[PDB]
Amino acid sequence: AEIYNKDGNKVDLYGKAVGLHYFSKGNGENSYGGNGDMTYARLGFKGETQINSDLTGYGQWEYNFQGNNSEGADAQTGNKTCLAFAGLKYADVGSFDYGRNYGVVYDALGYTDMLPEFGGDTAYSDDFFVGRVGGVATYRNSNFFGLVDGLNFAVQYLGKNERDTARRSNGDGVGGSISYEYEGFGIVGAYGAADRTNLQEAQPLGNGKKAEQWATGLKYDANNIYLAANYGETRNATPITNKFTNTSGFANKTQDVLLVAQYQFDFGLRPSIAYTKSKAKDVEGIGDVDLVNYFEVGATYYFNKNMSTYVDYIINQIDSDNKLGVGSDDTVAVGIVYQF
Amino acid sequence: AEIYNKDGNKVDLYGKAVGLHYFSKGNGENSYGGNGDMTYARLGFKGETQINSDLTGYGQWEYNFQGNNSEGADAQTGNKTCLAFAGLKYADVGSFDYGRNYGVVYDALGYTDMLPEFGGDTAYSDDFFVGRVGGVATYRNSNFFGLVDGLNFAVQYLGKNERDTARRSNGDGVGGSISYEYEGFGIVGAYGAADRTNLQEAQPLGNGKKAEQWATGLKYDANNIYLAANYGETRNATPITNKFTNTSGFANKTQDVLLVAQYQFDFGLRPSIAYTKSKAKDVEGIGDVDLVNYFEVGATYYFNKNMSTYVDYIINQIDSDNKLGVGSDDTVAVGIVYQF
Amino acid sequence: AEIYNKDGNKVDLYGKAVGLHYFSKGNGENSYGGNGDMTYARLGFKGETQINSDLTGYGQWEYNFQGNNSEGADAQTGNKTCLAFAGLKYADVGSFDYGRNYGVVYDALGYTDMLPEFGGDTAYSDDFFVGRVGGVATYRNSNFFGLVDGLNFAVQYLGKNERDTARRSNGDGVGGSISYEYEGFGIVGAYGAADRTNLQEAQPLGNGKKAEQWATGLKYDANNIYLAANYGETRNATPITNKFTNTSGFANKTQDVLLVAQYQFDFGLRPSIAYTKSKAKDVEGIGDVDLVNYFEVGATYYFNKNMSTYVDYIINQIDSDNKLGVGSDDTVAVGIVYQF
Repeated sequence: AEIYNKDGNKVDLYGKAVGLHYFSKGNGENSYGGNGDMTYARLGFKGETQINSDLTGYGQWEYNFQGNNSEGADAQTGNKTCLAFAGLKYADVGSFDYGRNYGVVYDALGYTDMLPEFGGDTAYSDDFFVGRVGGVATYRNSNFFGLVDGLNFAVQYLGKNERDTARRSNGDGVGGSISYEYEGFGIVGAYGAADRTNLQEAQPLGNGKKAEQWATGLKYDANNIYLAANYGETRNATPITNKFTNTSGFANKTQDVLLVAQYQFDFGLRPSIAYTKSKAKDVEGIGDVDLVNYFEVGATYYFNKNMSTYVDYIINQIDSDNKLGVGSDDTVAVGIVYQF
Repeated sequence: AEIYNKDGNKVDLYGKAVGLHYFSKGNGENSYGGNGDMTYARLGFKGETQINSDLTGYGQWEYNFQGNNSEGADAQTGNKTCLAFAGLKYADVGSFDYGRNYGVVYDALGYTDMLPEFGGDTAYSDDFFVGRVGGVATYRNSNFFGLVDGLNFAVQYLGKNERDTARRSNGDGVGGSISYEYEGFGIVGAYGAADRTNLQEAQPLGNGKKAEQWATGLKYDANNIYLAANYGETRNATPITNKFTNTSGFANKTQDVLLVAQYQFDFGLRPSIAYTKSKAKDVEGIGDVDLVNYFEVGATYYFNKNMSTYVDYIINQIDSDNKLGVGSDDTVAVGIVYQF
Repeated sequence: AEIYNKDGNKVDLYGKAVGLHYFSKGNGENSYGGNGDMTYARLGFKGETQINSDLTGYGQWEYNFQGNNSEGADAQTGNKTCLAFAGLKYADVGSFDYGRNYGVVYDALGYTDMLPEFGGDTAYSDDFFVGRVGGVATYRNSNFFGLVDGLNFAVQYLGKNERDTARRSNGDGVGGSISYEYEGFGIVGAYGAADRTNLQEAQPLGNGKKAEQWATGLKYDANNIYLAANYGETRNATPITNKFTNTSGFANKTQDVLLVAQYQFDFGLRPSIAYTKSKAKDVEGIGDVDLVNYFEVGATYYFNKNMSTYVDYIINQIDSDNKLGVGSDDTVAVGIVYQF
């Protein structure tokens, strides 16, 4: 909600309180999304100041407060800063920002990350260019310097992040994306390559000294209709765990497909149908193994712009004999969202 | 403070900075409330949107930021989300909300939780239905569907919470409350029963497979006078620790009494007199043992609605030979509160 | 940004998102400030209510959210409450506040804590009276009860803080400061002494049962010019670590000097030149050893009151043969700040 706007500076303080619950049989250990209370809340700010006609500065921070922990020792479980960056936009020259933000490849995966509760399975966090990462400098150009309506691109420089964990670490890398949007249609290509750290390399699964990820996307967004499709692949970048051996590392190779179809009724009901499948290839020891594979049926109902509720149903296609131990049960999510 | 209100959506951003200090002799280990700096702050939001004349959506999140930790390793000690839920209210049909909220039995104990700094000893956190708990779905009806002025009730469904700790865990359960308020008078009955988890059962103290708690309350609230009284009992629900043996679990049985009397002077001074006593019965090994037993004398002075200060004095009646090791010394709290 | 102001209560919600990066050769282990992403954000509130013409209540809380952590286990690294206190100001009698706040000696060191990114090396946290500490009651008088324009003083009572760490602990103590400001000129004297805890005393480095710190400051602040100088000393108060032996404790004695010179161009560029040197004396085993020693060249450019960017360059004068293992390499910080 825009709580401030004077002297060319507008601050938008936003947040949401999400009562959420997952239903999966068993202890949800073998299900797709787990089971039980998953209530959480968000608080963030978006600032933007007009330094003059052509120049605009801006910043953004968003935090995630888990609402399903006790007031005991576990209170902070899952709490984190999702985004934190500052930047400048200049006329038709482009924008530049630095901090914790979205890797460029997500310019592609963003297409199908529209399910009510699940979806976007491939957009992992602290996983190079696919989701939110720390220390990224991103330059974005829109309408090709104002010369070509609808043609945008971006280049991104990822700074090395040597964390205590191979999963949350990365070496230096560069990525870019080019997208074009013409009247309801949108197409995108995104790609990035980076150095893997010593620790990532010391891992049991995955072999290389460079991590790659690229995805293409296609969408039709108009007339209350939303259809979107993504296809991407990766090399030594996707994190995987052998539940049997308790081994971990990265998939040597993966091929990922994501399809989504939705319709927004004028009365507020937005049904959703989706399909996701991500399969790993050449996993040292297993061979080919599915990591994600399901159908999604779900719906969201918007009471207005501040209140909504939804049910998300995952019809897990993963089979019980999956070699990595990936869960095979279904999961149903019911949620009620207040937001401002 | 209501920082936003447009298009039927009002957001109230609230908070407080509490400079606080406890005075108890010794290392406060044997005193009632401990000793030293207890400064803290709160930040939360309350949102409410009018979806139409009869239907209102709302949400709320409140966080506790300890102000007595260092900027070192201990910085987060005591930090937690107190509340986090979203819900809908419909005409005279009732309200429904889900998330981390107050168990129904607190509809009763709320009566005497009015002391300046202490009090409300029996309203424990993550302790079934008495205080704040996670994953509760609560339905509330007011004025009996609009047919009976002053007659309200609630039913609450507690979802199983299997935490790493027996103290912060719970199985499924249901609770309800009925209250009636007629001109300054208010009376309430609240009750809830739930399943105890494997871990709670694996504990040394307390024996059963079901946890119960019920409390009744009576109050006179008018003419600057506030008198309130609670009486409740519990079975295998109250957490207790043998300080000698370092054993823990739940009291097989407890009988709890709470009395409070206060007066609000027109100039801002609100003196307080209270009495609390909670005794455990059949504790495996000890027999009967008091857990809480004191008199309270204290006062609050309101400079206005945003600023206040108070002194809370606990005249601990617990004796030095208390079998569980419960402290016997007094404690004095002085605080200065700014809030918005 | 003042987001609220009605009925004599104004709330100022403020914050900033800082995209930040350090450049130092090697793994920054041997450099002055380290190396890599240092992005962070702040959120805080400042409230002030007019209880009547002479009496004002107020409160303040400020939090630090690191933006360079992952969403994994390390998410909370560096997160902390910087300030949290409430207080009252009365006519010309003075103000009083309690909570986590700035020790009195910082009334002096504040003079030279003006560098773009570094500087203020001696103003440590949870280190008695020099930086932010918990549980301090502070009385401040301005203009000597209104009788002497420009003559102010303060007295501060530090409550014992017995933490799990010798570095973040302290016993009781008192401190004061007197400053005088006449037309662009400002001079200050600050001093405080306190008890060291058992644990601080059980440390390998530093010998005494009392901690002292005093600093004087002098400044010329006018006509776009800012020159400031500090000199202070300490006994058993400055925390130091022998990187070789991995030993720790406090410097028996230190002499600290800080000089700063800056100029604010009308177009927004504020160049900075500074010099800092802190040397420890009588360190058990080493003798005399520099702890901090460098020149600083840096600049900040203000686009407006909400947006800025800067480069801070430390020309480390510490030499590679420094006995404690203090780093000798340079560090360069580049940052882009959005704030409201």
